[PDB]
Amino acid sequence: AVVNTDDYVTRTSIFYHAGSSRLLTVGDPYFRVPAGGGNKQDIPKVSAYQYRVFRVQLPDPNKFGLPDTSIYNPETQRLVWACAGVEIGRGQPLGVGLSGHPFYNKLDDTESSHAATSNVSEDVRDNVSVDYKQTQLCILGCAPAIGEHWAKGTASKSRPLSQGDCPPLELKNTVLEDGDMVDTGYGAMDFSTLQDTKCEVPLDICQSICKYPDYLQMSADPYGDSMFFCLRREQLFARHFWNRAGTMGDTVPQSLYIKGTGMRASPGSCVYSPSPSGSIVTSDSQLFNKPYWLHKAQGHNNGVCWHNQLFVTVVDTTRSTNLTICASTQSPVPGQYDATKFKQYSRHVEEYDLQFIFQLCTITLTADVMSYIQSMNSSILEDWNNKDPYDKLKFWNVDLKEKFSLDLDQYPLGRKFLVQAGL
Amino acid sequence: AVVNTDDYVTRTSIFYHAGSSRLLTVGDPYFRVPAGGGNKQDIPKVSAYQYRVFRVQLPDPNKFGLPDTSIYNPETQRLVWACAGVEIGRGQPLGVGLSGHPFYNKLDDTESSHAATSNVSEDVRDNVSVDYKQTQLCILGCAPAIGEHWAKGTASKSRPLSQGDCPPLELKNTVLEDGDMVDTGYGAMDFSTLQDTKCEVPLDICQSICKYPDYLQMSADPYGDSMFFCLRREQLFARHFWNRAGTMGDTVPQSLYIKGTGMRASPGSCVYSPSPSGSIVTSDSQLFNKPYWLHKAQGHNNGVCWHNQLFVTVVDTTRSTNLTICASTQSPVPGQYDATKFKQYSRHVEEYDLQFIFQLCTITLTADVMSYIQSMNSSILEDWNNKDPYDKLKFWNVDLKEKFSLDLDQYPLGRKFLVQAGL
Amino acid sequence: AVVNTDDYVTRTSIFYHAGSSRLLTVGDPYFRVPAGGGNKQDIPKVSAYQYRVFRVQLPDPNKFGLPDTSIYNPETQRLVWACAGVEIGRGQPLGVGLSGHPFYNKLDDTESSHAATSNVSEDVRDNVSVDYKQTQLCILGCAPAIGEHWAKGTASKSRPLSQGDCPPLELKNTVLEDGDMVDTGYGAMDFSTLQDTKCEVPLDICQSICKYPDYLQMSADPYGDSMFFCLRREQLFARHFWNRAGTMGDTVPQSLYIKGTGMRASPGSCVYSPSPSGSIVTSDSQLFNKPYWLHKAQGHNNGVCWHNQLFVTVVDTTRSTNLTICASTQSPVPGQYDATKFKQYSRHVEEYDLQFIFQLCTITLTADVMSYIQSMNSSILEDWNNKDPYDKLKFWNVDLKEKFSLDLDQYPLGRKFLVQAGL
Amino acid sequence: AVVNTDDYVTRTSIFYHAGSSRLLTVGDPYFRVPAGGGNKQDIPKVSAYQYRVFRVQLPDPNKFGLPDTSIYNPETQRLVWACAGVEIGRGQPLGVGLSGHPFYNKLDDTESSHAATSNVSEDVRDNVSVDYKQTQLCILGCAPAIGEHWAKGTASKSRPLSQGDCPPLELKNTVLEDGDMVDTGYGAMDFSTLQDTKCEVPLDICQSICKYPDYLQMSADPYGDSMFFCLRREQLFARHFWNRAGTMGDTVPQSLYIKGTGMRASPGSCVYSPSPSGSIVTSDSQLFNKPYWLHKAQGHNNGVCWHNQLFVTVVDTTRSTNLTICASTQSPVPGQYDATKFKQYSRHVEEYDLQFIFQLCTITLTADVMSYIQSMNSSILEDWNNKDPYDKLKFWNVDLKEKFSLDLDQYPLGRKFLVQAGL
Repeated sequence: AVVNTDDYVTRTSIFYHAGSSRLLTVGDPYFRVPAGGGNKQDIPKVSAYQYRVFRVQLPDPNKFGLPDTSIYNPETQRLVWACAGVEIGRGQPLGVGLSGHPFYNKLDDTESSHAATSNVSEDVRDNVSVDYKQTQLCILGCAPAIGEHWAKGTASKSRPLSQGDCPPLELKNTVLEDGDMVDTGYGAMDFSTLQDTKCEVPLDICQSICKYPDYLQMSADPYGDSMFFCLRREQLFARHFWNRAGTMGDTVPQSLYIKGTGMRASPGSCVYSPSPSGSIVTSDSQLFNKPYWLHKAQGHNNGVCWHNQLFVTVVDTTRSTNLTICASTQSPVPGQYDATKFKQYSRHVEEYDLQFIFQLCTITLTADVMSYIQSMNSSILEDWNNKDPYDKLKFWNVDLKEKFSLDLDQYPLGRKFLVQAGL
Repeated sequence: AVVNTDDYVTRTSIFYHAGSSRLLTVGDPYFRVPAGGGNKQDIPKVSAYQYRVFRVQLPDPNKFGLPDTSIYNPETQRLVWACAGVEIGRGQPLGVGLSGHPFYNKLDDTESSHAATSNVSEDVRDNVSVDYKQTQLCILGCAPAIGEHWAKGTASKSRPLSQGDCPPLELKNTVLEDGDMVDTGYGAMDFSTLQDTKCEVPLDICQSICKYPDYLQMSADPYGDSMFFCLRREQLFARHFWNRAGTMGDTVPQSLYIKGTGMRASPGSCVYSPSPSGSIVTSDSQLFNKPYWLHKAQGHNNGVCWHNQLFVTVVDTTRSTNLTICASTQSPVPGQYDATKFKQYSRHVEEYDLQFIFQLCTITLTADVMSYIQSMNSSILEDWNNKDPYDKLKFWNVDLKEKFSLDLDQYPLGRKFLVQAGL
Repeated sequence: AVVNTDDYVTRTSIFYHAGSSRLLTVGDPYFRVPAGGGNKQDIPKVSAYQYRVFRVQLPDPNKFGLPDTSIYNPETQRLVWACAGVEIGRGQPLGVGLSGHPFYNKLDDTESSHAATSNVSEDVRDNVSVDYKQTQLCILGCAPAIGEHWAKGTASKSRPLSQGDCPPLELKNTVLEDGDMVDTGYGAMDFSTLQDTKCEVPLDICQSICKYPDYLQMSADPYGDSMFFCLRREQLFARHFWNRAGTMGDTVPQSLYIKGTGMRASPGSCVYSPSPSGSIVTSDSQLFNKPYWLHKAQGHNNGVCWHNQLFVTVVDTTRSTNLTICASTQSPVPGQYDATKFKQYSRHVEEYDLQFIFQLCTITLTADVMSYIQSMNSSILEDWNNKDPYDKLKFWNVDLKEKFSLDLDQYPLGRKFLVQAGL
Repeated sequence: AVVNTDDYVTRTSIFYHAGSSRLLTVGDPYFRVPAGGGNKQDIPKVSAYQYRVFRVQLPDPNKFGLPDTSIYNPETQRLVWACAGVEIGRGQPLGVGLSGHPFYNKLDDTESSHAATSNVSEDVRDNVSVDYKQTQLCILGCAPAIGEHWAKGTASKSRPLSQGDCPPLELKNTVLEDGDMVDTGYGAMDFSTLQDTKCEVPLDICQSICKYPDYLQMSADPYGDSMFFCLRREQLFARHFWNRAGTMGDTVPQSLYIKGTGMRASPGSCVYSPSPSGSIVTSDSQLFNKPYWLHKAQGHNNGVCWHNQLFVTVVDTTRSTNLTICASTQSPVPGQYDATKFKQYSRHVEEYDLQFIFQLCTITLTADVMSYIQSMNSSILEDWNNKDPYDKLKFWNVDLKEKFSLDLDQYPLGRKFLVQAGL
């Protein structure tokens, strides 16, 4: 049996505030631009449609200088940091931005085509763009969060798969790392392994894997270190309705229609998919830039930051305006306009700021307490006397060991916290 | 340690009302028209998409005639104005207006073009207009507010930049001055220096700089003189999707598609940008014409107007109707219509009215108090016994020195203030 | 010093109800049809986009017969009616209607034209219609309400203005009379004097003045007789984006673009203006048909109806369905359809009903009281012992001298008033 | 003086529940199909846009069997039924459905026609449809509700009207009977007499009369029997904008425009009308399927059902899906598709269910009581000891005489009724 941390973790009345300076990043919104071809050094893929996963490093409160080192007895107890308040701050202005593909596989308009449409002869790909579904989410935990997505199932050795037949889908769980993409409205899947074409969705996801947090799985998590705070708000609508070019894998039953003559004798493409679009983006339904205080978590772990770590996963597509930058080829910049004589670039910016209020806690080490903590996560006891299990995954590392302060009064979130408290 | 003003600044029970008469201004909404053409004396650029910054000049409460000069002792103390209520009034009726450019760089409609598109030949710029993002914001402080935008980063000496290459962006902090443009939906940047074409965005920001208030930075500001009241509401959505004409700066990765034959053998314009548009503008979500009382500021300055100044920054696009004015060339105005024979003009108007309720305040000057005010901002002690740090910036000056009154009962916000106070 | 009427006006516990029968009016919605050409007597211009100013004549309470004439002493006091309850009842069903111009000066669609466009040769005017911005407002006072609008400023003698040049605008206050146009979405101005074309806006405002209540000025009014109850709610959005034909007044600066060759060598029309449209009209946001009780007015006059007058200003575009009526030229009405053989008419209807609850009040005339009422409005004392200052202006006159009743229980608003009262 | 029924009618603690089984009806949505042409017996016109007026027949509480007939004294007093709760249940799923006309008189698109339009030659009428305005209303009383609508005013003898001229409109009051049409967006008028064309509006109101509840008249009604419970919710917007073909009746003033040359020398159609459309229909705004309890009526009659009758008026366009039914001409249904070989039909269904809770009441007959009931409606006293005054009008007759039950516990509305009562 797993137990509420309030049972073995005593809270003190000591609170510190801690905050990243100003995280910022800019890059190409669609893909990375390999280093120095034009100008030195790689241009990262910075998209508004990708998870930002910050791994916040807290100072180990045991090897740390307390206001008073007579809060506990270093002989029978240890110290943990407990999260009590957060505010993901967000930088640029609200905005919208498109994503597109030079050869999007769009047969024709099946929304209300004037009449029939083109021949399914051969390359009828068109250049299209689309504003993706709108999403905002934010998760906190002392272990990275989990997402799910569909992938191409492992080919059975008993029944092999002839090339061209449709593979079986399998749901995969995986850790959400900084930089993975979100569901933009074409589902959470592995586009790179499930669509051979490379042209069924916009360039920024075309060869990527769109994951969606596996809320179900993380709620069930027995310990709940995965998420102890969860905020989500998404919305979207079908803007346009389209056909997919190609031969039909699954043949349309004959019992569902009546044959015609000519090109109407046999059914056309029946694989539809609409372009998504989130509608209005408004500051009414802004989820961030407000402080939220977590008083009692959902899971058994009540915001206790084991290992003095804390993961912050964020998705915010409400600020996705893509800057268009164009320079000319000629130096003097001729009084005569010539398209060719200008180079067009696209860049996306992202600006966060993280703020927190952490509460000092004590853990009294006794027989069963240690045996429990033993079962739960042996490494916990180990650091209190190395190889980290997250050393393979990408995260945006934010070190806050040199950032804790005791006068909450001097910081925004801190003053906010002091109000909410009474004094 | 910075301290709350409520520690060293005593509040009296004296309240004054004060108010600009009626500020008004009219002009061309897209650019200024200089001295000459048929009109003597220059016509200003008056658009809704520009910050209005008012520098409100308050009377020096020391050199002032009190209703009783026995509220303080002019030997040990000094007087300061604290702000306690505001109402920014707005004048014309709600409405909407367009911004266009004669030669917008719009390649083609990548939302759902009927089919393929025109040739990347050479001059395909079209005349387009767009209703910008809708924004309302308002900020008060006793120091001008700060804004942020992207600019062309300084060219390194170690590694110069071949012409044509895309430059590095750099976020710049800058004071918001009356007249700067706001984010209209194509992001906050310096379009004059980042887009060589001069045809990427509407005439009115085409050669300008769109700043957005740096809310993050201002909150973090230690003294909190930049803003001690903040109100914002923006909203927008993507109306149309378009390509940008020109050669692509960053080349589209080969692994992101499959080649075709002919014009489909190489990828088209991959730099997308949608025309923005704030949707319905309704009185329901109006932010102004309502009195708001500031009881406890967010930062450590609690609405103390040091130097008997106060800056009111404001953006409000909810009333951007542009009047169309046309005069004929002939005097009798012939009964035969002929386009050429009429001259079309475009004008915009803007009407504000500021009202405040100020509370008289005392500072007892003590050793530490002065050494504190000293460290905070020496000039404050100076004026109690010149060159102003803001004489280089543009502001709309509103002088209120001859407008303070004691009978609040005589004025709208005044009577409203009395209610809220109970009596 | 101006004073709250509560200080010199005592309230009784006597309440009367009063209501117009059922005001009603039908007419052509775009312009007046000169008397008797086809059929005897003028057809008035009845539109939903014109203000309706009702001048309600209440009985003189002094020369009136009270339930008990011992409520006051006619030797030291006088009687005034205080408003305490209103219900502007609206008749027809909610609906929408268009307004257009046979020759709207709409160059071309700068929203997203397929491409380039027609030639600025000559008369390209097309027949367009449009649903105006949606507005609902209601103002009570004992004086007509004030409107603002932009007019052609007076031509200076020192600096005359060459024909063709753009005149200067001047904001003009005026009284709002029954029948003036409201802002329909093209701004509040005098189209007849500012647009020589007579084809910039739809027929019904084409040659008229659109005014907008000058809320700013009325709140500032010292006595507050202009409006002591105010309800507004407007909303609208840009449906289409257009050019204006004509030659450009202000020349587009060269630094705002790059010249091209051919038609692209010289910028086209840069005078844009969108067709407005109020979106959905729903009963959810209906302002009227609901009783509103004024408990404490905004200004100093707390709904005291001096002169036993009360002006009711109302704009309501939520009900603007224009009936289409067509009669044939032939009597038998042939079984063969022929356009020319039918005449098409357009008629708009308007149905009001005003209800009120009034409270009898007494003013004890003493020295100062009289000298005050004297300064305020000398004519107040004169009627208590002629030429009316409003006899030039047009109002919808509603006589209610024969309509006050004491048994509020017998009328809708009355009963409602009784409920709110407790009993 | 009229008096609140609560003064002369005493309420018992007896309650009954009563409910129509399940009203149902199907038919052609646009017009009735005369009897047995193809298959025996008329196919009614059942549309979602017509009023359903249920005339609920109650049992006579006097000639009834009571649970105890010593509730009153049959010699001095009588029994009446008072309504105390209602629920109008609605059957099918929510949905939207069109109405059109094979020859709609729509000249051309005046919203934003690409350029100049077709020739006003002859017959340019087009097959259009339209989703009507969305309305929901409901009214209860113990007399039929009253509706208003515009009609062709009676032609004066003094000034006869030459054929072709526009007649005068008159507002007519009339009993809303089951089957009359509601305002669908083209106003409340008698289209059959005011539009000679027979093609200015959809087939289903084209030759009919659209009525709109006269809520003003009904409130004012002294006794209040017409409506003692009222619920409405409507909404709509203008989808498209159109011209009307025909010769203009009223000629457009010359001072409202400037002549052009050719086809622009003379104004075209200036009679505009938009096609209505109720926007989204959702279950959030649903009016019905909820119980509403009437605790105190608006008028003087407080739910008393004189004559043991009760009229339910209802309009609900939220469920207007019209089923499309097609059968083939051939028996086997060949596997080659041929349009002509199938017959298309259109059928609309409507499913209601009426539930009430009635309260038994007593009237003690005294002198004034009778004389009052005598003045109010003599016939009330008559039945307590024939020709009904509503024998000419159409209603949907719901006989509940055999449906009253004492154990509210056993029926839905009854259980809800108990809850609201406490026990």
